[PDB]
Amino acid sequence: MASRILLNNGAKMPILGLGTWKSPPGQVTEAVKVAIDVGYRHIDCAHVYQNENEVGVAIQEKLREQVVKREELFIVSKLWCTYHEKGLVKGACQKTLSDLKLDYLDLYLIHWPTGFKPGKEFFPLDESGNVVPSDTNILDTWAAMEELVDEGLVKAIGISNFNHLQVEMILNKPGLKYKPAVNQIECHPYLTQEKLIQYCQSKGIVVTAYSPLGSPDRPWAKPEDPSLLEDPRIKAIAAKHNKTTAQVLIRFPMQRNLVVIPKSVTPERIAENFKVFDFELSSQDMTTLLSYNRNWRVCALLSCTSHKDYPFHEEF
Ligand SMILES: NC(=O)c1ccc[n+]([C@@H]2O[C@H](COP(=O)([O-])OP(=O)(O)OC[C@H]3O[C@@H](n4cnc5c(N)ncnc54)[C@H](OP(=O)(O)O)[C@@H]3O)[C@@H](O)[C@H]2O)c1
Ligand SMILES: Cc1c(S(=O)(=O)c2ccc(=O)[nH]n2)oc2ccc(Cl)cc12
Repeated sequence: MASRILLNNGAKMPILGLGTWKSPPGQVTEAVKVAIDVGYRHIDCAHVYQNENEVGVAIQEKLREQVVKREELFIVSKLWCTYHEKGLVKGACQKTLSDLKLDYLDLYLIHWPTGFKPGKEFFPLDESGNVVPSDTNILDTWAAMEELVDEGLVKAIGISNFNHLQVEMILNKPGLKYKPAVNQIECHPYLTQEKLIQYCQSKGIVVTAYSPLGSPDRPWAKPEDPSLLEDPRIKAIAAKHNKTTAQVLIRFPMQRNLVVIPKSVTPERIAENFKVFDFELSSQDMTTLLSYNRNWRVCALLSCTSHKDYPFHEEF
């Protein structure tokens, strides 16, 4: 299958990228260098992951060594919730660009639809633990994102963790200048997202699946939790195809015309996870994997459930 998908901005996006959430700063530079050496051309980043400087060291070294050209990379980062105010969006982007040592991003996403009070804290809290919101709304944040396209800092803009009513809000924005190119959302056999995906795709918005392996290193994992990598039913599909379970979990979203961004800092697993272009899941396999849906989310957060734009009350 083709390795890139066409976006509504006219550019092509690698359907496999390397995730970097939780990648330790002392390990992520080698992880990204390895990833580039074994074929990855898309890296998924965010300011809030607190490791963009070290990701950028790897990107810069591989451009300097002429392993890849900048035009061949697809680098993505995200606007954190404490920077949704108009006046803060450019600087937040510029900080990410400086850390990543780039002069443009291929894609910049609103990380979450929820804006928070600006300041040093990523999750500003009131005395009872609720996140303190920003009154800026998401349409004004979108316009500020549009300005970054028109200033040359980013080639595409998009959104992340937006539910279909919030996607619709952007699409219906008065005076909309650029549609979102991507909506990046959690997606795996336990959270198959058929409704949201169909909606986005119907509107020409490409979807990126995050936590495709079920984020087994998520800080809040509990023992009683489902585990994709250990699901005997997924293992059996992998064994049938002579691939690992992870390879199946990565190939699954690819065949739904999604982009997917598995994370690893383990060199052998970085390589393993890229070796997913040499086999196909049958339709039956795909429908079987879709059948494991249980609306189970890695990424949900109680401190933000009262925010007016919290995305996961809505059915989708
Ligand atoms: N937009 C957002 O709100 C959002 C939210 C969550 C995630 N994301 C993005 O999506 C990326 C992926 O999601 P994620 O980090 O939550 O989790 P994930 O990719 O589902 O899982 C990563 C975990 O799987 C392990 N792993 C990787 N390859 C493996 C393999 N072949 N076999 C067995 N274990 C393997 C990794 O271990 P090692 O690293 O130790 O090898 C790590 O513990 C993130 O890193 C981030 O870039 C975006
Ligand atoms: C969950 C959750 C998080 S997170 O789990 O810290 C996260 C993980 C990874 C990542 O990339 N981004 N955030 O931050 C949020 C901010 C707003 C809302 Cl409404 C929900 C959340």
